[PDB]
Parts: sequence; C-alpha cells; structure tokens
Amino acid sequence: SGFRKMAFPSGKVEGCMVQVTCGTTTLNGLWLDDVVYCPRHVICTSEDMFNPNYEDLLIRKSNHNFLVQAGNVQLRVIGHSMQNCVLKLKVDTANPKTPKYKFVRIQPGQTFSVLACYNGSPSGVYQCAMRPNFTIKGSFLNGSCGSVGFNIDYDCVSFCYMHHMAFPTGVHAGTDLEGNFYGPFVDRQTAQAAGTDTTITVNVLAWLYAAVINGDRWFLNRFTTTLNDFNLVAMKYNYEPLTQDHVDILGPLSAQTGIAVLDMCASLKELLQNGMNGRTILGSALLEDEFTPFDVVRQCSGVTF
Amino acid sequence: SGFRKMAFPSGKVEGCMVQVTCGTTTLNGLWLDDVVYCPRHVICTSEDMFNPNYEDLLIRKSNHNFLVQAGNVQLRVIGHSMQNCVLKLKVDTANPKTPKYKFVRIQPGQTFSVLACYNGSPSGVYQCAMRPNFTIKGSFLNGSCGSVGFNIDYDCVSFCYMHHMAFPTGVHAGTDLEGNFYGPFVDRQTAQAAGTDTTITVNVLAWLYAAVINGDRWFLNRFTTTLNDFNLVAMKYNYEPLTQDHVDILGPLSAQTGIAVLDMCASLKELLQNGMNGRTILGSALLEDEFTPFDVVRQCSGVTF
Ligand SMILES: *[C@H](O)[C@H](C[C@H](C)C(=O)NC)NC(=O)[C@H](CC1CC1)NC(=O)c1cc2c(OC)cccc2[nH]1
Ligand SMILES: *[C@H](O)[C@H](C[C@H](C)C(=O)NC)NC(=O)[C@H](CC1CC1)NC(=O)c1cc2c(OC)cccc2[nH]1
Repeated sequence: SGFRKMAFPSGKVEGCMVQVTCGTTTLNGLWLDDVVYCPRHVICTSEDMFNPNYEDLLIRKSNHNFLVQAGNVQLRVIGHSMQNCVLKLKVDTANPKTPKYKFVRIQPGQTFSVLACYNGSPSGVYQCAMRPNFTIKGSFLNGSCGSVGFNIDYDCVSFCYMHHMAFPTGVHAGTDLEGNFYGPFVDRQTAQAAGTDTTITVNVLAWLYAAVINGDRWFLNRFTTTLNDFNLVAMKYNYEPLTQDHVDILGPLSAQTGIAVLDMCASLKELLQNGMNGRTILGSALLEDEFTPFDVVRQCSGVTF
Repeated sequence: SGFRKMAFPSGKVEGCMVQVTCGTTTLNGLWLDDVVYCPRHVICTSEDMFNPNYEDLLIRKSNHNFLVQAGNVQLRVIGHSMQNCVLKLKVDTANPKTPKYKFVRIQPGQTFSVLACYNGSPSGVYQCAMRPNFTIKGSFLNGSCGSVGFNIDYDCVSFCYMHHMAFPTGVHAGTDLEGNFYGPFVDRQTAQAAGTDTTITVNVLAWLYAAVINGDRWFLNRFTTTLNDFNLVAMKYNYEPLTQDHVDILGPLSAQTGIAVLDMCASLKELLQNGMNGRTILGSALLEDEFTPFDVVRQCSGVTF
C-alpha cells in the first residue's frame, strides 16, 4: 500500500565510514577489514587540483601523513597505495563491523542508495540512479567525497559508487570502488562535459507496472505496439531504446499484472505524445525513471535484509 | 549541490527492531533497554479485529505467549502491559544497542524517516510528512505494523511514529510511542474516514527557498503581499493558513537568500493562480510540501549525526 522512493537501510554501511585527513583536506573513507578506501585527491592541495601528478604527490606522503579517525578512535596507517582514482590505506586494526560485502561496477539504469557523509559522519540516505550519461543526481556538499553508494542483498552489501565531484546542474560523478570513474571524467579541475542524458525507458515501464499494482490505471489504453514502432517514438523523445533483454526483465511484473510488456509500451507511447493533461501517476506529474523493475518488486513484495 | 528527499541514517534504529509473535500474528517491535514496544493488536485474532476488547484479550495472555526474537536470539518476556494502543513487553535482556532516545509526539507538517520492517527485519528507509489530516503517505505491506518513524539530532533518536494501519489511497495511520493515535483513528477494522487533507504552506515556501539556494529562480516575481491577502489565496487552494510563527520559522532561510518571506508568498501566490506552464522546480512539476524549513537547512548546510 503506497509507493515511495525507498533507500536500503544504511546501518551496515554506517559502521564502515571513517574520516581521512592528509594535510588540510578532510573527506570520508570506507573501512573494510584492515583497509580504508578513499578518493585519491585527499593528497592534493588547492593549487594541485588543476593538474595533479597523483603518482608524484603520493611519493611525498608517508603513512603517518594520513590521519584516519573512526569516531573518536584514531586508526594507525601502516601502508598506502593507489588503485586508479582511489587510495587504499592499510590500517593496523580490522573493522569489527565489516559486513559481508562485494565491489560491483553497476550499469547505467541501475539504482543504489547513497549514504551522504561529512567528516566521517553520516548525514542522510537517499536512492539514486546511474544515469545513461554516467552521472547521478544526488545531494552533495563540500566534504562529501568518499561517501559511497550501495545495494543490499540479504546480508551482502554491494558497494558500487564512491563520490568524487560535482558539476553545474546538480550533476555528480564518481568511481566504482576499484577507482575507475563512471563515464569519461577525471579527478581534475578542468572543463568536463557530461554527455546528453536520456530517459531510462525500462525504469519508466517498471514504474507504470508499480502504478497498476497500486491502483492507478487511467493511462492503460486499448492499443498494442511492436518493439520496433515503439523504439521509433522513444528515440524522438530522448528515451533509451527498449531491448528484448529489457522486455524479458519486465517479465515477472507483466505476469503479476496481466499487462503484456508491449501493451504497456503502447500506453507509454501515448503518454509521451499527448502528455498527462493535468493528471498524476503515483502522485507524480512527470514520468519517473529511477525505479528498476527489481526496485518495484522489492517494494511491492516486501523483501527484507 | 542538488536537492533530494533524504532520510536519516537508520543504523541506530535498525539495532532496535525485533519480531513479536503472539499466536498466529507476527509484526515488529522496538527494543529499548529491557522493554519491547509493539502495537497491541498483535494479541488479536482475525475475527477479533472488528471489535476487540483489548483489555479482555490481554487477560488471556501470559508472558510466555509472546515470542520475541532479535535476529536469531529469543528474548524472554517477563512482564507485559498495555499503554493506549501499544504493548510494552518487559524482557530479561537489555538491548545493548539502545541509542540515546526520546519519545516525541510530532505536530502536523513535521517530517520524519520511516524504517519499514517485516518480521523484525528492516526493508528500506524513506522520509514522510505527518499530513494535516494526521495521516502519512508511506509504503507499507502486510506485516509492516510496528515499523517506526524517527528523527535524529546528533546522537539522540526521537521516535515519533509507530505503524498500525493502512486505508484506501495509500493513506497510513499510526500512534506515537505512548500509544496514542495521530488523528481520530482506532485500531479497529471499521469505517474510518480520514479528513480532507490540505497542503502544508510553510513546507512549500521552505522548498522554494531550497530552489533558490540551488539555482532555480524563474518563479521569483516582482511583487509583494501582506500576510492577510496571501491567506485568502491559500484557503481557496486547500493550503494551510500561514501564521506569523511560520513566518518566523522561515527567518533564517530568508536571511540566507535575501528574499523576504512575504515576497516568497507573492511568488507562491502566482504559482497557484497560473500554474507552472510546463516548467519544473528542483526537477518537480508539482509544488512539494514534504520538506520542513529545518529539512532544507540540514540538507543545504550538511548537518551530520
Ligand atoms: C570532494 O569533497 C568534493 C565534492 C564536491 C564538492 C561536491 O559534491 N559539492 C561540492 N570534490 C571536488 O571538489 C572535486 C575535486 C576533486 C576531483 C578533483 N572538484 C569538483 O567537484 C569540481 C570541479 C569543477 C570544475 O572544474 C573546471 C568546474 C565546475 C564545477 C566543478 N566541480
Ligand atoms: C499491521 O501489519 C497491518 C498493516 C497494514 C496491512 C499495512 O500497512 N498494509 C496492509 N495493520 C492492519 O491490517 C490493521 C489491523 C489493526 C488495526 C487493527 N487494519 C487495517 O490496516 C485496515 C482496516 C481497514 C478497513 O476496515 C473497514 C477498511 C479499509 C482498509 C482497512 N485497513
């Protein structure tokens, strides 16, 4: 009953957040076993940001130049190394609150929860989608770098995002936990254009299925379409093409609700061509594309962790 | 940079969630010190729901009739008592993860985070507002009763909501943790009309201030209004009257942005009378009223817990 943008419970990730200070810069790190993972630009100065030689800057630094605090406890650094755009700080204490975890590189269209942190301390949690242009629309202030994004599956935390930078228009960019950026961005203060974003078609369809499950049906029309004729309209409206793999992924939702995927497409096609005409869908006046099919099923069947 | 509906980190509340079983019914409870708090209708049968004598039903029950599980650990019940619509189960073990906490009865217009739980296990977290008609728009399935809503202030969890029931239209109702319902509802399966809801004016104004802080200014007009002429338009549009206490509460936001509260009102008045004309505000096509002034300041100044 009801449908909300829902984040994963954040307690397993809260117990892993730490503060990392090198010189004047303080940001957040992720403490798993005896390793702290943080963005490498913590070793930069204000004037290094425009073109840092990260490898050279790291030469200057010794283990003791890294202050790592977990709450009020200082963690002794005993090894440091770079992996892509992330720093790995080996510490002499293993995090006793380490959950079962994996590092995963997510694909565009997938969603995850963000635990926004400042000074090693969690501020809030919200749900984000990795946009087709490899950005995310989050809420991050100065000092938020090192905040992570994650999914939970029973007991396993799958970390998929670490925050590195913000751009004009509330656009945020980051890396996986192996340090590789999503999309063509660098941890450098230079002109960096995010590509044009598009709407995640399969997530819109998922959210329409969620509307029917929850009672909204005014938009269900009397038509059907082929896959090809739908992707002609999607491209005109800056929607991702719908692939057969997407059709298969909506399968279980189609079976629950009795609406074949291509009938939902016909209903979507008319929403894009005529608009909503003042009406709302699940309390929204815009088509929502930040729910995956799996997000819908979770919320609607009550999957716990 | 960016603005999102943001929940509090839920880890302090996760460590308090337990499963309570009496007979066939299982729901969630909140374990603080040596006490478990849960909705009293856990002692009901399917046919008792229409008109339960809760006091009489509780006579039948003994301490051992209550199964309380925290994860895989069974907690021994050693005392039971009713307080309004909540049950208090004294247990022989004190929750070692009890945070600093208070029980608070919130006022309409205030927001809080909900930790939706099933079988004592957290499923997700999201942010809700207590509507003027004393309902909330959440996402709750069968088995969600006992899930709680809360705010966090530095280290203190202020519990303000416990979930008891759902009504047609994704409308949800519950109690404070002293067991008293918000609004005129009873824990009975009978016809129960929620009053007409209205829009929380002061939260809309807060969210407009958040838009200006974040860069959206197209809606700022060249006009001002008095308090009285604004409340004439608000009432026509099902908006709560704006009180001087609300004007004072928006004070700090007005000072940050340089927009006097009554100028924002003039800008709001024109949005209500002409609509948005296809435009969006902070990525929304509807005026949003589930951010308090304090929610805006938190998100925009980076308050941590
Ligand atoms: C890390 O705390 C910080 C997070 C930012 C502040 C956030 O989410 N809101 C501010 N990251 C940060 O400042 C980046 C620095 C490391 C990558 C080197 N830089 C930026 O985020 C940044 C650079 C630019 C820019 O360069 C030109 C133009 C416009 C905006 C911008 N933002
Ligand atoms: C507790 O798990 C459960 C939560 C519900 C199911 C939820 O959030 N989605 C289902 N609470 C529950 O079922 C309530 C029982 C205790 C108060 C006695 N009852 C209802 O929620 C309820 C009663 C009615 C009704 O009576 C007439 C008409 C329409 C809807 C309704 N819902």
